[PDB]
Amino acid sequence: DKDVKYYTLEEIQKHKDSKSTWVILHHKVYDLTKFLEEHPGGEEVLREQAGGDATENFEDVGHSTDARELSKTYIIGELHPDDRSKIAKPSETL
Ligand code: HEM
Repeated sequence: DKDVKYYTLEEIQKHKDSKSTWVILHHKVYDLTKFLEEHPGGEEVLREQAGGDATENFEDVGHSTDARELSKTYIIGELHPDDRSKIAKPSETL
């Protein structure tokens, strides 16, 4: 479509509520906020893994190929490469 944007966890972390839930997967962030009541998984399920790494939590159920393409539609932006290796969780400075 056009030059994508480099989204960061520090930011996404903000939108970690129903109002706006994000989820990183395959070095790529996607928006499913509107796909909350559309996901055959539930809502609290997405939230539980909002603004965080849900790769394993996603691949766990081996998302159907159609899902791998669905995301494309519900795309938002790309997650910084020097961010994914941050695994925002185990503190930053401490
Ligand atoms: C845009 C994002 C997402 C899309 C498009 C998506 C799509 C799907 C689809 C299509 C299914 C399988 C249907 C089939 O194979 O026929 C599924 C299942 C599942 N998804 Fe997602 N998913 C998304 C995000 C997530 C997230 C963030 C989580 C976890 C937090 C999650 C957890 C699950 C689980 C656990 C299942 C199995 C359903 C069950 O609960 O029985 N999904 N997803």
